[PDB]
Amino acid sequence: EYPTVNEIPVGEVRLYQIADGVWSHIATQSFDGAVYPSNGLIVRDGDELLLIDTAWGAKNTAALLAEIEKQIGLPVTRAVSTHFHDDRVGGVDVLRAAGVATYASPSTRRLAEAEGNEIPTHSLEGLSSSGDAVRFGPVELFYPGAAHSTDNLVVYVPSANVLYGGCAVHELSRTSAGNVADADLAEWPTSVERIQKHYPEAEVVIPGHGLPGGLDLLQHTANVVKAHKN
Ligand SMILES: [Zn+2]
Ligand SMILES: [Zn+2]
Repeated sequence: EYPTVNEIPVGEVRLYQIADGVWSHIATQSFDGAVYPSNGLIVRDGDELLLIDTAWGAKNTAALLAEIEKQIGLPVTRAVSTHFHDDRVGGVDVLRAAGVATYASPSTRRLAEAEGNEIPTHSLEGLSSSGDAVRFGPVELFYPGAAHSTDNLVVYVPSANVLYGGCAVHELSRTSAGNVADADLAEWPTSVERIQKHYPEAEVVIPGHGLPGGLDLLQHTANVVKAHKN
């Protein structure tokens, strides 16, 4: 019963319960001639909520805040964008206007600024080298190395063993390597194995786009990325 694009009308958001106090969020957007779904995370942070990633644009993001208040009813206080593309930072201006403090690595902030994308307000220290990990309330943030982008982060919720892979991780039904315009195809395989090694206890794995799975998504991602390289 995971929401798909055919079930989501233009500008609307669905929420999907992943575990106690962990939801994904799902919306759709026009991109490169097609309609794409994409995912984000919501994690209970004591009496508040922590948001991971926008819902891909200002409209979608506004709809996301309203859907949260309707379904959950605890305030969104902080948001983390896991890389610089619009499916992760587009809507940051709406979040800021809503009283949400926005965060990203310095590398993500640099790259977003240079692209003309929206720019999270605050810098996350402690993530600049591959294998670096920091706590951020109810989650761990991990920089596995360049892959889908050079700045890509992954997120682990240790209380639920949920691994959120963002666009560095592909869903099973994806056969290509996605948008590789800003990708490091050479390094991706190493970054993926670094994720496998750091999170062997993961039960749910959520890709940047499409259906959740388990640890198999990481091996699938490795395969798909190799297939592209010839
Ligand atoms: Zn991206
Ligand atoms: Zn993406």
